[PDB]
Amino acid sequence: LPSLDLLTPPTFALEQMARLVEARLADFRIKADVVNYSPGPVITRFELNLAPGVKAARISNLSRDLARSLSTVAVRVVEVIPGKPYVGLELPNKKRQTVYLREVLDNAKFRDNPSPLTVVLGKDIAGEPVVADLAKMPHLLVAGTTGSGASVGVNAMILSMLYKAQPEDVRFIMIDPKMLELSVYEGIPHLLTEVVTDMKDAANALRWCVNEMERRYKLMSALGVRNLAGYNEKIAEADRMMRPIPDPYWHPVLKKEPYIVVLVDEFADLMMTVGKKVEELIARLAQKARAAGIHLVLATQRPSVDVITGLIKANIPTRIAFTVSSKIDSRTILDQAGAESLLGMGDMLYSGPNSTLPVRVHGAFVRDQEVHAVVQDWKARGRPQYVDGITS
Repeated sequence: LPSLDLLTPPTFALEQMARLVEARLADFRIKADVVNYSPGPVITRFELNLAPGVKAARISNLSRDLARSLSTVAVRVVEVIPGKPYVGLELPNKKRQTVYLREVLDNAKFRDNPSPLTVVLGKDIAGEPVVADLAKMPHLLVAGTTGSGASVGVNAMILSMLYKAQPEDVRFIMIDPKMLELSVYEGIPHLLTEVVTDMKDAANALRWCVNEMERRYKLMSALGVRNLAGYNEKIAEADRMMRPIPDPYWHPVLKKEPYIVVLVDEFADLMMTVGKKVEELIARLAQKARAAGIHLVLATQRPSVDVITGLIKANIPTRIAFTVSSKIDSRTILDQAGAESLLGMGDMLYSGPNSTLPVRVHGAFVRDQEVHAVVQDWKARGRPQYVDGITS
């Protein structure tokens, strides 16, 4: 419902660089040809043809030096270019382009998608808009260093939803233990409860979810339904026929249930003080919340084996890595290097559950002010109908 006008509107140098890359590469016992290259908004991917035997892991363990052999902040070595037998070398463009939220929001890919948890990621290395469905993730983990784009990235996601879902479609439980990052959304009618600030309430909020999931699963059985979607259609049906479905377990009639998106900003604070208990709850939720319409988003900027633990990783299939400071950090996030080779400012590596190959995406950009604009627009439509007990 809010308007898009609340958001701002959107070969020689190459071959020379291709020739220097081939020169710096041959500068070692690495013979390779730059058979091709494709330029995008932020980087340019050079396709190298390694000589017989030359492992693609040989360049990867030399990205730092190589990036230094030329004048670029960093260089990313993609071991496998989908569809081609060549190795990829991503270099930053001299003139970078901003990827505007609005440009992706105004695309068919976002417009056509029926899911209310559709989110804009950004654009792929070739300039194509990338959208994703939180419902299909079905839970996500966002991580990076401080100003690499995680926060802006999360805002892009929520705004995505605020540009397609009515509260009846999606409700949020926002956990911001420390500071006020998510506090900017206070008042949004979508909020199920006030932004959670006490670390103990957080645990309670999660426990609520766990029960809300069993409740929804009970109902789904009574109607012989598999998804939350199938349940709502049964309910829509009952509505069209003015044949209200009375609660089979109990005046009182069943109603449409919204998707609940649980957002935890810097769940590191949640771990470094209530870790064990939280992990316990996250794991249970992440295992069966999908069909029940409950989805987790865990954001952090302190990617450590203490935060992104084994269990956490084992329960959150989809992960997003914004620029990190080291390979270790990246591996903790993606169980694979690469994110320490991004160019900051929204540059990211998406890693879904249905593939081992990560995908580079330049995150959409949203002004802190546009967030306020969008939030003000939503609060004018009315205040949130809080649900009691979530925090108690």
